[PDB]
Amino acid sequence: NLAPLPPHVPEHLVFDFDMYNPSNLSAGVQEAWAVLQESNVPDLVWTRCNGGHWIATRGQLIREAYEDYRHFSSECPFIPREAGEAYDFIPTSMDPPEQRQFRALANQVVGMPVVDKLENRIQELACSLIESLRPQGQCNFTEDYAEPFPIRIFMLLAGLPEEDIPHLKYLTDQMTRPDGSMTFAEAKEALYDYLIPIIEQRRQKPGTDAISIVANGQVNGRPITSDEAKRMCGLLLVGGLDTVVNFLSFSMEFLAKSPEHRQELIERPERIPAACEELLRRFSLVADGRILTSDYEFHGVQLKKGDQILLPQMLSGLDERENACPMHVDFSRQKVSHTTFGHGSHLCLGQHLARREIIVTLKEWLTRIPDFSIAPGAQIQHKSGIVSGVQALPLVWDPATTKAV
Ligand code: HEM
Ligand SMILES: CC1(C)[C@H]2CC[C@]1(C)CC2
Repeated sequence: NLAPLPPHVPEHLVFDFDMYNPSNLSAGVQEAWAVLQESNVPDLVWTRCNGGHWIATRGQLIREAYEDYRHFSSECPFIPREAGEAYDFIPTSMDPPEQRQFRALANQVVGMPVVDKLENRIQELACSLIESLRPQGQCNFTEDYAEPFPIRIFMLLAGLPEEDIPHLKYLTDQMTRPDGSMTFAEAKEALYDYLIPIIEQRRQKPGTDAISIVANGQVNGRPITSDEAKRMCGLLLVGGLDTVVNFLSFSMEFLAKSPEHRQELIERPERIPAACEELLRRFSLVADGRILTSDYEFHGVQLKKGDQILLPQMLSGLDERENACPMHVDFSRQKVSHTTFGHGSHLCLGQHLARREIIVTLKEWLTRIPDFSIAPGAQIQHKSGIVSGVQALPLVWDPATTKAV
């Protein structure tokens, strides 16, 4: 379903990319998207899918657009429009200077100092899940570790019941990798139905959890409204549940296929941080956009007020102008260039959390299970969307090569 080309779109800039179902998904999600960076694709293209929208293809342009909130607004950050429209998360659907107060608050909940406080638990949980798997010689990494790990840590941070995981996870999924089962607004309303009562309760009888801290916060000298808290937490949930989960699967899928990369980390552990960055560049997985507030000529292309443009954070670090041999993993690149956690005023607040979770997993898994691979005759399927994913990751290993710690 291709929408008729708008009058202002030069036909030579058309390139029908479907962000939800790119062409050679078989090859991998990042490979599927990287087709946008082949020599035959202009820097800025218009696609007819998903109702019609611009896509910037190069790191240079993604960053500029992200810096420029005057022209590129976060008011409608998701494609298709109805989703971007229904989208009312904070601080994500806001521009500076308004955005800045809400951010300062979310920072209170997820920033560095929270991570540092939670460090021991993160380690405790990782060690426990891993040790628990070790003797089996086989898992479903996606259901077995990648979901539980990040998700339990969040449920802990938020002070919410683990029991709610399945329901929540479904709703969060519908948002980033729409199934067709429920529309964005519906999905938004259900999560919101979840949260409302919860917020009500923590406004009355505050705890020490993230939700209590948000429900009772100050923004611009005055108190946050019930709607504002619902809208902040809503975001906290989607980042909590859906980002780290997918990243780990990509990373582990790669590790499973590359013995020499594993060994490298085993023997020269001082490289883990460097490797974490490189993996963040290569298996980048978020693609959102902005809305043109007005008519604006950008790198010689005329954008019309109201036009949406996808600025794939995934793409920057995959761009050959930014990283020589992009599709190659090299733990010792001089410079790892990416915008995995975004760029501009919306830079990921949960970055410190994400990094800490990634580093622990690598260190801890490799410690106990140094040698592993993908299950014979398993065909790994990636999924595309706002947040890209892995459907399932069947791993196998020989117990006898594992190390109890
Ligand atoms: C692999 C991990 C993650 C990746 C790749 C990631 C990616 C991103 C991206 C690309 C943005 C900017 C979106 C925009 O500019 O439209 C963002 C913002 C955000 N993320 Fe992260 N995210 C990750 C983990 C997390 C975690 C663990 C949390 C906390 C629960 C979270 C919470 C946030 C918040 C609150 C914002 C918005 C900040 C603002 O608008 O000022 N993210 N993230
Ligand atoms: C990954 C994201 C793009 C960041 C802002 C919206 C989202 C879908 C959750 C956290």
